[PDB]
This record gives sequence, structure tokens and C-alpha cells, in this order.
Amino acid sequence: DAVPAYPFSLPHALDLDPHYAELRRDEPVSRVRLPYGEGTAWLVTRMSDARIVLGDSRFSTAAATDPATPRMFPTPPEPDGVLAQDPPDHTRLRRLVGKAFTARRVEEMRPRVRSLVDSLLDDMVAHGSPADLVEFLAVPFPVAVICELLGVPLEDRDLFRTFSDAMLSSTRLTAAEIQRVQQDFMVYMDGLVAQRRDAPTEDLLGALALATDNDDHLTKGEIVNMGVSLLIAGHETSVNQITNLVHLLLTERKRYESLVADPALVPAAVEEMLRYTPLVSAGSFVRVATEDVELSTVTVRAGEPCVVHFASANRDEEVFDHADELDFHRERNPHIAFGHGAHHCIGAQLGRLELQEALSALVRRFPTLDLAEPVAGLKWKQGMLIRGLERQIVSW
Ligand code: HEM
Ligand SMILES: C[C@@H]1[C@@H](O)[C@@H](C)C[C@H](C)C(=O)[C@H](C)[C@@H](O)[C@@H](C)[C@@H](C)OC(=O)[C@H](C)[C@H]1O
Ligand code: NA
Repeated sequence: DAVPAYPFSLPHALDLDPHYAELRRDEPVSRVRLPYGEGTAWLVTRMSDARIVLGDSRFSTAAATDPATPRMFPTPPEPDGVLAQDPPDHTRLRRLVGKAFTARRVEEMRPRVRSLVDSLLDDMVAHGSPADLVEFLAVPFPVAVICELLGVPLEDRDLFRTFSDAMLSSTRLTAAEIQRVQQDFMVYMDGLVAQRRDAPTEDLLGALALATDNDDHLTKGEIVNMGVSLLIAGHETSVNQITNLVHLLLTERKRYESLVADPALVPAAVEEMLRYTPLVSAGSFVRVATEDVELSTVTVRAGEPCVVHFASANRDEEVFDHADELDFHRERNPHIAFGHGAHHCIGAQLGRLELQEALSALVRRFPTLDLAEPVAGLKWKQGMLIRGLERQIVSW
């Protein structure tokens, strides 16, 4: 083919491909072939182009549901998915559940959440050093939180985790495998909301079931798909992001010691580490211009698709000083770790709360925390659209 394959390469730990910094400098918007659908997409590497592709009404995610649209993942996007709804229906779909995810209702969770983190750190001191931080904190903590929030039975963790890993496949699985799991996840979630039909609950699944009986603008598929989106995102992001921030802290240990030194640096350290880490391994859900749109170096034509690399916008030397350097004393940090525009993460305040409480708790109660397995053998998850560790053995 004429144009290059994206992703450019199999990923390495949390390392940014050095082609991203080259593209930022000399070819900020470049033709790429995505691993699925047909044709070519524009890859967007710098912050101001990213803010436009994510920000502007001229770009449609709905339009990207066409099976022939380029995408990073094997199944054509599900049309009832939030990510694939354009405003204003997108705005109506997000109000179903938005109430619960406002910064103010998330601040109210801090105590419940800080207890939870204390129990799990109790059970780790009980087991004794070494222990797998994945096993004792990363997985059970966030899984417990969205289970309480959604009203999903904690006893289903092995069930929904397996569905959730399959639906975040890049290469590990095939279209037919994933499409199968989508159907199961749909039918499962449809069943959990169904149980609320006679017995409404003080729950987001509760709210989703209420919405199914009375709403006239949203399909049952949209409302139920909402519950799967929140159950996947609500654990998959935080589970990976706790291993990623711990990996960044302990592999140049000065950082971890800087937070043990001052545990009030932890909210700023979280934002800085959200900026620094390619949690999304490559690309994004795709946006198709509905009209000509001007970017820094090119006019994207109506019908041309675009894809963003969040981690590369977060390294743009024209908005962050010493961008390739980890710094907890940055005066300003306008990162897009949580996206931008209508699809800006609903969970951003929750993911902040969960990461703050996990790191505060560690950095206060375990000053002696060190990686007790070698860097070279670290089990980075492979062939998923997200990055994170399968395990993280730590001593103290
Ligand atoms: C550290 C945690 C998190 C990170 C880094 C993260 C990152 C992101 C990013 C970058 C997007 C935008 C994708 C795009 O527009 O193409 C996004 C969207 C989303 N995130 Fe998060 N997220 C996190 C936590 C959460 C949590 C805790 C939830 C749910 C409880 C969640 C649910 C979502 C949902 C549903 C979307 C799609 C929203 C929409 O289409 O309107 N995320 N997230
Ligand atoms: C399964 C996810 C979906 O649950 C979303 C809402 C969860 C997370 C928080 C996201 O929204 C996430 C940032 C995705 O947009 C990307 C990982 C993208 C490459 O993957 C996706 O586009 C995939 C296929 C989505 O459907
Ligand atoms: Na897409």
C-alpha cells in the first residue's frame, strides 16, 4: 500500500513511539491505514488539531459506524454505543446517568472509597511482602466501586472482566469472537436491568430501567448499552491506570519518594501521570468530517476520517514545557487524558478520585514500596486497545 500502517509498531511498556514527536514537528496531520475497516485516515498528533477533531460539531462519530470506516478494533462500532452518538441525542443519552458523575457527587464518594482502599491495603499487610499489587488493590478497588455505583453483583467480576477484556481487544481476538461477547454482554446487562422492572433500585441500573419504561427519544439498546459502557470503562481504565502510575513512580523511585515526602503533591502527580501515560495504546474512536474542516496543515474534506493519539497531544512541546519529562510542579496541565468535546470522559472525576485515594494511601502507609519483580519480565497486556500490567509484585 502507499501509506503507512497505524499503529506504527507493537507497543513497549508505556513508551511513546518516537515517530510521534517527528510527526508533531514536521507532519502533524498524516495519512495512515488503520488495522480495520477500509481506506485511509488522518492521524492527529498535536494538541490544537486534537482539540478540533474532538471539539467541533463538523466531526461525527455516528458516521464512523459504517463497517467500511477505518477503526482501531476488529468489530464495526456498535451504533447504540455512546461513543457513536452525535449531539443532541448524545446529550440526552449522557443526561440518563450524568447526575451521578458530576465532580460534586464524586467528591461525596471519597469516604466510602477511602474505607474500601483501607480494607484492601489491610488484606495486603495481612498477606505480607512480597504481594501482587494487581491482585490486592488495582483490580478489587475499582471493581468494587463501579459494582456499588451501577448495582452490579461483585460476584460477577470474573464474568464481566472476561467480557470487558474481549471488548477492548485490538489484535488478541477476532471480529467473530468479540461480536459474540458483545451479544452476551448486551444480553447479560439487559437481564440485570430487567431484575429492576418490578424492584426499582437506588442505582444507575435503576435509573437505566426507569428510562426504558418512560423515555421516548432513546432505544432500549442505547440505554442498556450505556450500562455496558460504564461497567467496562469504570473498571478497565482505573485497574490499568493504577498499575501505570505505580510503574512510573517505582521505576525512577525519586518520584515515589517525592510523594512520600509530601502526600499533598498526589492530586498534581495524578494529573501529570495522566498526561504522561499512553493508557490508550494507539489512536481513538474515529471522527468523520461532515464538512470541510481546517486543521494546522490541511483542510480535512467532508467524508474523510480522522483519529487522534491522546498521548501525543499530551506531549505537544507548544503547550507543555519539557513535555518528555515527568514534572509534579507544573503550574498548568491542560492535558486531554480524558478526551475533549462532547465525548469528554463522564468518569473523569471518578477516575481522579480512585487514583488519588489509591496513591495517597500507598504513599502514606508504604514509604518502603519497591518493585520486587524485574522490569525486563513485566507482564504488559498485549493486543488490547488499552495498556497496563497483568501483575505488579511489590515489597515493603
Ligand atoms: C483514569 C480513568 C480514565 C481515563 C484515563 C479515561 C479516558 C477516557 C478518554 C480519553 C475518553 C474519550 C474517548 C473519545 O472521545 O474518543 C473517555 C471516554 C469515556 N470514559 Fe473514560 N477514562 C477514565 C475513567 C473512566 C471511568 C471511571 C468511567 C466510567 C465510570 C469512564 C467512562 C467513559 C465513557 C463511558 C466514555 C465514553 C463517553 C462518551 O462517549 O460520551 N471513564 N475516557
Ligand atoms: C469498549 C470501549 C468503550 O467501552 C469505551 C466507552 C471505554 C473507554 C473508557 C473509552 O471510551 C476509550 C477511551 C475508547 O474510546 C478507546 C479505548 C477506543 C480505542 O476503544 C473503543 O473505541 C472501544 C471499542 C469502546 O467501545
Ligand atoms: Na471508530
